[PDB]
Amino acid sequence: VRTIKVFTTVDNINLHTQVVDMSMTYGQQFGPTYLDGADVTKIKPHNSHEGKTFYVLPNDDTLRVEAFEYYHTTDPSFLGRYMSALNHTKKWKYPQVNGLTSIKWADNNSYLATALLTLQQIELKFNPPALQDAYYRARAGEAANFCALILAYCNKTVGELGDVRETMSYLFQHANLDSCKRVLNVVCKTCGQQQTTLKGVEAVMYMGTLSYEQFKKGVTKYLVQQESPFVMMSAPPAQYELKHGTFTCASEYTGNYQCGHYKHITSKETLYCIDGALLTKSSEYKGPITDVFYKENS
Amino acid sequence: VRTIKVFTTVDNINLHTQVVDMSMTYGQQFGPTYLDGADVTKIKPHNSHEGKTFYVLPNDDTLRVEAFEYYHTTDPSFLGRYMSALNHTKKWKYPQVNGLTSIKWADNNSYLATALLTLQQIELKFNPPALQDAYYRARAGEAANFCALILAYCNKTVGELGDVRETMSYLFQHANLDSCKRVLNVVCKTCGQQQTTLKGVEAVMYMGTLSYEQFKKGVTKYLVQQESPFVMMSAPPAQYELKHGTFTCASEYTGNYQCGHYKHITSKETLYCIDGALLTKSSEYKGPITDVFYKENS
Ligand SMILES: COc1ccc2cc(C(=O)[C@@H]3CCCN([C@H]4CC[C@@H](O)CC4)C3)ccc2c1
Ligand SMILES: COc1ccc2cc(C(=O)[C@@H]3CCCN([C@H]4CC[C@@H](O)CC4)C3)ccc2c1
Repeated sequence: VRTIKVFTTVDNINLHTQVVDMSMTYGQQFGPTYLDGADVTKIKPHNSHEGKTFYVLPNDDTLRVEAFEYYHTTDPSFLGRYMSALNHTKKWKYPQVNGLTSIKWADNNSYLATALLTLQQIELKFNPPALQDAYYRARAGEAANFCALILAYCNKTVGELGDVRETMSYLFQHANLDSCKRVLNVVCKTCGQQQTTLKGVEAVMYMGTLSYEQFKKGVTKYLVQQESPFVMMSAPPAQYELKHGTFTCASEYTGNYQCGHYKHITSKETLYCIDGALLTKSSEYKGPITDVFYKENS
Repeated sequence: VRTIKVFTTVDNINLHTQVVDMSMTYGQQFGPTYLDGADVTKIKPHNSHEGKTFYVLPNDDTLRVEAFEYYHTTDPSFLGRYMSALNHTKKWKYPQVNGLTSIKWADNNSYLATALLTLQQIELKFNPPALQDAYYRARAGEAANFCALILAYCNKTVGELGDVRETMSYLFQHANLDSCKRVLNVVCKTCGQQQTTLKGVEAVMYMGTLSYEQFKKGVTKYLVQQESPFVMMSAPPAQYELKHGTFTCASEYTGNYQCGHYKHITSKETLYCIDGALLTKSSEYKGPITDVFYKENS
């Protein structure tokens, strides 16, 4: 009986040594098996597979615990959807653009490139170790796992159209925003003291206007106390002037012929428009903006 | 050496038999130890303690795993805060009022009674087993643990003033609302098709008005497609007429002397105003309403 040693894993942190019978498929021995995202369930071992790490589905208590502790989800379909995405995202290109990891355009991924760029400019602490680890790898230039995890957590497949605001919201809901707070106080003559507090993810998002100065003025009448590391403001795409120095970064969305495309604008010493692998610098920017992000440097 | 057998646990699901030396405190043998919420760290075992279950802090891998799988949090202070709350909430009274578990007023708990009543009228699937288990016990009449867990998860202590909308929002963020959706479509002449989708917890909450008829008929102008088992609408407390049959339940908030009080109104065959252990039935209701809940029967 000819054999090789491989490692199995659900988290790529805890590796489990296995002896594989080379006359049987990976599926016959482990169940559904993946090598760097590729489904090798129906493949018989190759000699080249010696010592390599394979993902398997958590089919026992030990692996179930390891997966829950790493991904913070009990969804049994998660690993398969993550591997399916990773088989694609590992083939994308991740150029450094203006100091930031971006994504060369492929598979309708402009929304993911724009989200990835934004995530590198705001301070976020992810709760699942899987996102924290892959996020730091992405900041360092290797973003394939992060992008595939974003897709899996958001229940989106490679090639499916996506929305930056939605993606950021769902990621914020997997982050520690416990200290973030927005207090609304009613301005009235006879109603007394009326106050409500948004804590956590609700405090870092607002829909209806792009302008933080407009939001800060209130919208019946409210005084706003905003306390968070950042805020995401969103509105329907409309022509909007981004003035250098008045924001951190922003999402542009064009919808010509109902085929939409995102670009990312960031405010450094001047305005930079990052469009996947492309970079364009300008002093002023007017375009159909739909998200603006603001940062409190503290 | 005289001893007794007790069970230790972090989840009250997995019980671990221990032999206790009656000459040492529970703290010397287990660390921080609790009996039905009571801190017995400094108490020596009693003969009456034989065969009883004590909570301990998760101080080894086995207990850490059991606690994370049951509570879905890594906060080391959680168990201690849960036990402190439970030592109080176990002493509260939980009368059945019109088929619903309420709470007799104590320790400024009107917001918790109002939340508990609301939670029994909307269908919610909690992610942490600790909340799902305690919710079904609460529905059956034994709500002390559910109330203590709510306090622990919301980082509130017994006696601290609280907000129903906030409490419901934080609980919604621990529930499976993945299928919930609110689609907003812009009403315009020249802007084309503009649509954004709120998925999950954002879809089940709205702030600014109490009326669902107003919210749906415009919200510049938007067409709303609402798809969720329930929706919570909130606004500053204001005099508001609750019409029988047009809502499921509602939160009234009076602000007397800046120490406020909640009541719960539910629409059954007539209007029921549940004020802890107190009940008043009426055909009409006008009061300072701040939350209204609507349900999608299917
Ligand atoms: C009341 O406040 C807001 C806020 C944002 C709004 C956005 C829009 C949009 O039209 C966004 C623009 C970005 C791209 N998405 C698409 C990406 C592809 C696919 O995922 C469908 C959605 C559409 C409309 C109204 C908004 C209202
Ligand atoms: C823009 O949309 C909304 C929505 C809700 C609002 C509520 C209020 C209130 O005044 C709520 C009323 C309920 C009780 N809380 C208190 C409970 C005790 C303690 O937790 C402090 C808060 C205050 C004000 C404005 C609102 C605006």
